Amino acid sequence: CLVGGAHAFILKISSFCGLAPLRFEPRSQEYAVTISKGKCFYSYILVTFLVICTIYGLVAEIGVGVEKSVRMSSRMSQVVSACDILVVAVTAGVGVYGAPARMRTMLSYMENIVAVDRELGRHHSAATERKLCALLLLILLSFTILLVDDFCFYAMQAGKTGRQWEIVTNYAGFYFLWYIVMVLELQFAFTALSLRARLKLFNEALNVTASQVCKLQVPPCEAVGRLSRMRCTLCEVTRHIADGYGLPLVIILMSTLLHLIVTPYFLIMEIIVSTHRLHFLVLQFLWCTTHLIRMLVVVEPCHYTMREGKRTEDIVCRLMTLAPHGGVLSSKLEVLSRLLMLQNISYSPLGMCTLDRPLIVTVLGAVTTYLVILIQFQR
Amino acid sequence: CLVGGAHAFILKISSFCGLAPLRFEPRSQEYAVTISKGKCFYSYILVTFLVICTIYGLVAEIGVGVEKSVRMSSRMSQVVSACDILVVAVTAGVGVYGAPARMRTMLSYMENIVAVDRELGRHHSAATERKLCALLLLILLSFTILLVDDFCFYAMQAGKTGRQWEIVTNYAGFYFLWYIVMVLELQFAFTALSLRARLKLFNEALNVTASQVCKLQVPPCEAVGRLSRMRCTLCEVTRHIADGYGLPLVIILMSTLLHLIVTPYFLIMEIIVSTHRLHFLVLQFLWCTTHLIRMLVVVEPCHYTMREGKRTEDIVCRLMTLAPHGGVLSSKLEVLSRLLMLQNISYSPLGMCTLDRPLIVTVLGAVTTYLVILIQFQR
Amino acid sequence: CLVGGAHAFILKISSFCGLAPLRFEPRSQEYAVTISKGKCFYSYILVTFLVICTIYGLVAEIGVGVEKSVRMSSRMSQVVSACDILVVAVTAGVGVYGAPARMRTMLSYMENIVAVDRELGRHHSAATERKLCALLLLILLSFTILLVDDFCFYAMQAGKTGRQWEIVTNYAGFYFLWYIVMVLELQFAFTALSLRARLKLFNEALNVTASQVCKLQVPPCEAVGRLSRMRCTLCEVTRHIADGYGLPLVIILMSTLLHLIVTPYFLIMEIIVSTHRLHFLVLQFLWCTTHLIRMLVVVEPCHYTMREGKRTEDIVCRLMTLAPHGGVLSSKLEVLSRLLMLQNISYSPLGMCTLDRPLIVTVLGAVTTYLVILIQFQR
Amino acid sequence: CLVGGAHAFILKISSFCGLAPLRFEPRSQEYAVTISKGKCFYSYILVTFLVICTIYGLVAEIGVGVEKSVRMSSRMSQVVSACDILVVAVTAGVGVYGAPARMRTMLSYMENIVAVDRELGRHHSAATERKLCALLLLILLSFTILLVDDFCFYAMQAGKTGRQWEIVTNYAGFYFLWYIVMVLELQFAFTALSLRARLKLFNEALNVTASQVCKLQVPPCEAVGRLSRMRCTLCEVTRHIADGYGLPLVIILMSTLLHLIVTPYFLIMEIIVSTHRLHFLVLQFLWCTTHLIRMLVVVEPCHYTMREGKRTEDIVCRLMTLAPHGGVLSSKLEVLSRLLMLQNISYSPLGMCTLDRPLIVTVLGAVTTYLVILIQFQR
Repeated sequence: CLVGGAHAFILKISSFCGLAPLRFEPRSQEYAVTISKGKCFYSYILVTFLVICTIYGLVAEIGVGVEKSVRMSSRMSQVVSACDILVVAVTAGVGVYGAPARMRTMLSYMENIVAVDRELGRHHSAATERKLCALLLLILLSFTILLVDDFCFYAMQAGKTGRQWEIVTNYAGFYFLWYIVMVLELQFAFTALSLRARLKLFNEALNVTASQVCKLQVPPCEAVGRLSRMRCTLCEVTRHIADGYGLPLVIILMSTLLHLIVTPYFLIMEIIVSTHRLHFLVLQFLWCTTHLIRMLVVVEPCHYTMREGKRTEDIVCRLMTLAPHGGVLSSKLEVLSRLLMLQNISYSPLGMCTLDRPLIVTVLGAVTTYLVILIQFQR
Repeated sequence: CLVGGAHAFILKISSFCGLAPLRFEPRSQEYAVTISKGKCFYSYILVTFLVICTIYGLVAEIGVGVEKSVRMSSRMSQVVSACDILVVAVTAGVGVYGAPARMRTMLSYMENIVAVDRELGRHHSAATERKLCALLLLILLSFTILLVDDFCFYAMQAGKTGRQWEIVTNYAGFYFLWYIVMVLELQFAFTALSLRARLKLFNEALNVTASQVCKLQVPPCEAVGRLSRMRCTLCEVTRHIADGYGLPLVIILMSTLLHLIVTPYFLIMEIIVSTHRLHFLVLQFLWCTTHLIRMLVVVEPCHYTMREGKRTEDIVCRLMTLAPHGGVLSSKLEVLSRLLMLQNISYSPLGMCTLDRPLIVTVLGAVTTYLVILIQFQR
Repeated sequence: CLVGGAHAFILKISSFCGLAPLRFEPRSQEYAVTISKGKCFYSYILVTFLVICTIYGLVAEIGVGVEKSVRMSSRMSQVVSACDILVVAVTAGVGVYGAPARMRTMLSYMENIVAVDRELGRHHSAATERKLCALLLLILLSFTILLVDDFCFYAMQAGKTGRQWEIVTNYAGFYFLWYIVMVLELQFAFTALSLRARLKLFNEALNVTASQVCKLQVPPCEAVGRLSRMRCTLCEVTRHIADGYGLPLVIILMSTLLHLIVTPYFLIMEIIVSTHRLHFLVLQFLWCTTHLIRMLVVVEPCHYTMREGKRTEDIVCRLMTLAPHGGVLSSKLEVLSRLLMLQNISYSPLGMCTLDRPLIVTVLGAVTTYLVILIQFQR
Repeated sequence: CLVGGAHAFILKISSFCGLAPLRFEPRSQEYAVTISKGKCFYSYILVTFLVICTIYGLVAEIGVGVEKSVRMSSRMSQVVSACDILVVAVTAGVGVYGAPARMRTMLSYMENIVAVDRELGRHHSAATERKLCALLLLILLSFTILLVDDFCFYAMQAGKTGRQWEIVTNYAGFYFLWYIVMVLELQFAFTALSLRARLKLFNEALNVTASQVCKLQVPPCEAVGRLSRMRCTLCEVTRHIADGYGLPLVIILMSTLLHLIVTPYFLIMEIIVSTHRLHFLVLQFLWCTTHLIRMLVVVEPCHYTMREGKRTEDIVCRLMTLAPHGGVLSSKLEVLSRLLMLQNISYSPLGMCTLDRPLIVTVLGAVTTYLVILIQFQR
């Protein structure tokens, strides 16, 4: 297949991250894309090594006494730190170990999306992807800064206790697994949002049909037809993406619920003791901010897609009300008016949950319960 | 745009409340309405000042010892009082700081609503708004009385402890923020309910089409068409209002859940100690009544709108069953019978929750859990 | 209006119960029915008196010491007994004080139901009501027996402690309020289930249209039309009943959730002490059975109505698949196939909850939480 | 009726398990099937005997002191062991005591399924059932191994304490009831999944209609009709199966929620004491795995059926978009496009819950609450 503009860049990031084993060749505005068996094998080696190192680190930190373990001063702290580490190793594992199938899925649907773009204004439509890439890359940079600053803070806790080398080798795996699960989450928030921008362009191309019939190189008598076919393809591609991501997309939500449990637990315990550990207190608040912003980066592209859905259901009904009775346009709008009832576009990871924003009301409805219930066992 | 009747009065209230930066000019039954940049800047100054004063008050009350702090006798009381104050400052802030965009939204949809009223019986239709205004203003008067009586009670607690000036300056901000969030909530319960009354008038204008065809200046062959167009416009306007309010409409619900947690906590603790503080006990019960009545003033206009929805789905199906087969009326009723399946009228703030009355079953399903869980940490 | 068969008997029960202020005159198989202002005033007097007596009883039992109060041995026992009494006084009050409007609703919809029965097999269709009455009356008899046996047990606790007269006058009101709320709940479970039996008869009258067209005094070309009109009327009547009952129908569910909290609390505390109070232990288990069976008598007629709904959606689609293309029957089946998408028949009290059986999964999902949370405060 | 291929084998298992009282006669690839009154009476005797023996065992283990009761060392352990046993006796009872009606249901729907298969590729379609049987039998073998290993472990606990005969006779009933409820659950996961495979074959037979019209012994003008009739029959059969299983299908889910409460309770208590009981610790973890895998064997065939549903709604809309306007194929696709809106295929046991995979999010949302709440009462 062919990738045009910044989608090539976000995939290049996922490739060096081992989340997209793609080999590609340059073009004047594009890259031709292929799977490499070697890059798959490299990615499996890399993440298997980093998962082994992360588990070996967790085992070492469980073995070292609570006296020396600068964030694991008690059994309960060991339990919550194990929760912090382990589900991120789960998300990293189940994410990358599916990566070849996810890229088979992308190499399937992207040909259809290119065929759709060939009618829906592909000309300069890449500027939308350029803007979305420029916006989204800044999130990964911000997280990289925060992760490094976290490791530097714990490295200072190690240095002030004389244990730098061991606390380094115990966590350098875990931090890189965090970075990998961030790259997976951003890659989802890119693909599902470029598809949303294409839906927006389709929707405006339909909207101007309303003015064309009230008063675009073919009459609405044909244009509504060909747009309804594109409105089929731009559903099938959404169900492709929702399936190819559905497993890590739900695992990362479960891991983020667990982190929104574990991080406030630390914040509260570390302000029940004397607040003198100011750097820790701030770093944990910035982590709580990241553990919310990541969830908002998961759910926002879905809500902004389903709003394009609802606005298409609006503008079709406007057009259907203006269109003259019984003429061919009326029948083709009938076709579209049923299509919008059958092919409802919506992400749902493994079908396990409706990924619209009510998911945040549900997840916070769990977080606020479980945080308090868990704290109650500390005292 | 133009505002006729008491909608001008409720907007005038919101204007002096700094929730609607509208400049308007009088007419024999109406006002012409415009945004003023000066009234925007004034509103931003006013609410920024009152939020600064409210935070400065909360900081002062946290600084003053629990001995002298007549409702903050312990750390837990300080925590729950901070919850009481702060989310009301959040609602006031996020409410007013969006006000110019909300009035841009109103100045958009109200022209379409005036165009709809030009066909749906705008003649004397203002009496519905007059009645709704007369009913709703009494709620704001009642709340103003309750708020003043609360401040007078705490001022008496201050006077009997010799601390009147400090307890005054610590809370005069907070009370005015409460008043502002009440004005925002009432303004929603006006706009979303005037739109409901217009839906009712549309629905009756359709209902009498059933008698007209069984036996309104044009045949049903045209009237059902033009009504179906109005039935599009009276959906688009609902999605405009639901979006322009959606953010403060959900923040105020979250704040009201938090108050239905905090206020019963006070009531229970202040009846676990000796009930001699009769004025406090009554005032807190009246606050619990207000914290329920406000939520009912949020949800009731939605439920009474969706009941007009359901009754329109009923009466259309009556009309469709009587209408003769294959004649033009049958096709136009087909159009309407699909429109009612696509353009389902319903509020949903930011889409985050279905604002129908099942929301109260959900929110009380949370309140009764969290109140008990929180009390359990006191003892 | 006119009431035929056992519906007259169940209304006669509700009339002597003061839940249906109907004056009626006999016919050879029917009664003519009217509202009496005198029977309304009598019912308001009766329930106002019994609510005053029940509150006066609760006040007396709160005044008498826990030593003598044979089921109120502690403050917590007083709190849960107050919960037991008070929401039943709420249900009795809000039930009966709406009774005239509920009978206005019945005197409205029953004329339409008689008009429907005039086509859908009203001839001997009363035998369904006869069977349903015979079944449902046995539930009220069983509850009357259980209530009397409860009062006799507590009267024996009073006699063995020498306090019979006071414990009698403290509870004789409460028991009669329980009986009134049982009569209200049964009356709902009669009306909503006779309407279900009429839906079943309609559905079979449609089903045999499938054989008539595959091979009922008019061709399917007309019969499906007239049945679709009846299928409108048998929705409008359901929305009438669901609204006229919706308030006490939801209050009684909330009261039954509260009783499924309070009664197991007694059962557990009274088996944490020595089980020697065998009669009490059995009587409380029989009460827990009644507090489940009442909820099942509320929800079952709804689930058995919506199953007739779903089976009508099935059999219409069978008929639509056999019917020949383009002939008039195809258009009339199109009409019906949309009607089944718009006029979905379902009860919902005040819209506050979907009264289908998932309600029991939701309510038990609350009961099992709140029972344990409440017990945790006892020790 | 007639059963072809491995469905005969899974029914033969259920017959020796007393869950399917079928008498059958062999054919070259099939068996003719009948109910036997004798096999019904035998099954009622067998399960009544084993329920009596299981209750007698539970009573004996409650009678024997906590000193000797190798998994019932305290009252709380007796309570949770009673929960472990009793709801499995409930599931076994309510399962088998309905078995004749369930086989009446099967002997009804299987004739229609054979009639459908006569058009949808029944030729070699049995290989799908062969594969599904080969896969599913391995689950019952695995569970049999685990159950035997559990009984052998407890028999060793008995032998090392000299009490082998009594601990044998106290549990040999319970284990066989576990095996019976496993056979019931697998039988559901066979029937509901063979029906899914038939839906898949139907769906592909429709899909190739898209290529046939773009370019199967009759034109799409007929084929889409006859397929839409089969698409009715393959809904009616699903509602038959969902009803005939709905009661034990929901009871077994409730029992599995209760086991996911009770088993982690043991695991946690038996790791709060010293872990030396390694065999117990492993066996309880393998039980927790089984208590998850059983629930996944319940829900997975539903989710994989509703995905065939959604993919049929997709491919119909593809076909409807290609089909030429106004020709007969367009009307027959209109028929199908409404049928997919009315006859939505989905299991729901007793309607009490949507059995799609969101059920696992709901049930784990309960499990994680109730496990912690219950543990909190231990200490």
